[PDB]
Amino acid sequence: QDQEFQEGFDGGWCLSVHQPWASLLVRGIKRVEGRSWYTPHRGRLWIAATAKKPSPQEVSELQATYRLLRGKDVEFPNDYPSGCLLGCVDLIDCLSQKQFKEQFPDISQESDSPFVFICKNPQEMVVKFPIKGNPKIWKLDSKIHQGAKKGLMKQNKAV
Repeated sequence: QDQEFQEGFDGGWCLSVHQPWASLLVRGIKRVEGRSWYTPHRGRLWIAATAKKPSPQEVSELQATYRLLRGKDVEFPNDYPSGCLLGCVDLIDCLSQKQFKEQFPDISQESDSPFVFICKNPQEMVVKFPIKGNPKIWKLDSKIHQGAKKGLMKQNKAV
């Protein structure tokens, strides 16, 4: 077998996430994503922002929460664009609450969900591609994926 080997390939898979959480994921400010379902997916996972347009107050209050969770001096993006492919993370593991609490006791407070997607290596594209989303973890159009792999990434500052 070769589990680590197969997961190292980028299969062009995507998760749709509402703003403001979507941009927080590709910036590394949000480092776990909770869901009520279990995924066997491991490795590269592209992040698309849905069509939702959060209000300025919603963004402001979520920023205040992530400052409390991550540190008072954490910096945030000026824009949380809707309806586009933002970048990617690497999905390291999909943990139950029990596993998340014992493996990550200092940060388990960051997700209360039945399953917790452990995200590493956040990358944000400079050019973001308009895209329609789908449920769960879904397959990017091949041409979109090809463009995303070629696309210039920002060197974001560490959180």
